[PDB]
Amino acid sequence: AQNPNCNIMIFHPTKEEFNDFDKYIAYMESQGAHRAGLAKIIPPKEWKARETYDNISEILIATPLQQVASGRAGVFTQYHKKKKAMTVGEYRHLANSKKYQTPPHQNFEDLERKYWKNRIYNSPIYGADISGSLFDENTKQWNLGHLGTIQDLLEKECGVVIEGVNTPYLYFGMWKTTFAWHTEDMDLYSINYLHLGEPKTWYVVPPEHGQRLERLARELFPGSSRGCGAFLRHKVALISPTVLKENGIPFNRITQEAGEFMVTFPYGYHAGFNHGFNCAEAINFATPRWIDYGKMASQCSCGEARVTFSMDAFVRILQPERYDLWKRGQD
Ligand SMILES: O=C(O)CNC(=O)C(=O)O
Ligand SMILES: [Mg+2]
Ligand code: NI
Ligand SMILES: [Zn+2]
Repeated sequence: AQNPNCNIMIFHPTKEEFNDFDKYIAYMESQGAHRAGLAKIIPPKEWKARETYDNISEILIATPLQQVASGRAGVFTQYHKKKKAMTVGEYRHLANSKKYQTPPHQNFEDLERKYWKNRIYNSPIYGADISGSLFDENTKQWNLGHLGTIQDLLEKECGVVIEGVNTPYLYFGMWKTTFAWHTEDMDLYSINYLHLGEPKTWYVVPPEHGQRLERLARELFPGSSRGCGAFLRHKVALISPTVLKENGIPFNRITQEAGEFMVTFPYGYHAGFNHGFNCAEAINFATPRWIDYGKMASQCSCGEARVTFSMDAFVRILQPERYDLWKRGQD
């Protein structure tokens, strides 16, 4: 069995290997990458996403989200308070202001320590989930707006034609902006490209151990767990590495820098934080190996998780027994 300790693997494809996206995902899996839940892909030196980032300031963040924490430093929830619209140029200035800028630090480890110590005492503002793309239309390799769609994959594998579309999303971050512990909708893959700016630190639980994280989460968030049998789908709970280690939960960590891709694998729980002003682009995708994970994915039916139009067909076709209850939660 490849990668039996479930370590995060890092890949350096050549320009030739960067042509066929599906083939390279399958290659990574042949080497055991999926066992970690997360892999890093460093593009060949010949590749670029676009020519420059000098002309992005007029992009609108229609609903910036202020991430307000409750709990203790290693075990907290966050809620998202909606703020007035602002442009990327206004948001970058805000990120760099004395109130929100990254503190002086020695290295990534020192900054990680400061994050876990101090996150709860601040409320950073995240420009998340903005439909759009920063890949040049002429970039033919690993262009996240030109991937094969999940609807087409389900059709190729299972024969059923379904409605829905699959497009990328932009994330504009600042120091302390946080992504809570989650797997993807329908336990899909995700791919994330850090276009510019400061790093993003990730934490991940191997898919084979995801239920250990869930059991801890039910212990640590007992009211939430009573409210919903899949409350991590709400994407609001944080647990620190120190707490994970105290409770024996298997995980790994890695820092992504500008110019790097990360791939999350089906049912790989992940969480993390941004180091300073940055911009990422991400999208969900599927492969043939995903289908069995989609069929078994948990679902939130309490009303909180509320998701895209395109998840309807996935539930309807892969999970017909669950469909009626899930759809009630949507309405
Ligand atoms: O970058 C973020 O805020 C969150 N991204 C992801 O969870 C992802 O790419 O799957
Ligand atoms: Mg612009
Ligand atoms: Ni994710
Ligand atoms: Zn729920």
